[PDB]
Amino acid sequence: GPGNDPISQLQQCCLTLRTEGKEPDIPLYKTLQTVGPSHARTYTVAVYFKGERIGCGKGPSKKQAKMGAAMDALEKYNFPQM
Repeated sequence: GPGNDPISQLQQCCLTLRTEGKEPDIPLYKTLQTVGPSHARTYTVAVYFKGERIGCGKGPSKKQAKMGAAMDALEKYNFPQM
């Protein structure tokens, strides 16, 4: 349906967040923990930025999980400001 176009691609730039006057940082997305070992194995990942969660998702695979995590950040909007 949506095709092979994970939002992680766009969010990738956000992770670095290149901004003048902003302190340097290097965030990395990696499986946090697995659950449901009894039956189907699931992977849980959470992206952290500036010491705060920016996106988080879950799925039967990292590729699927990461996609959801990136999308979550997108929905929550990066660097929220009214």
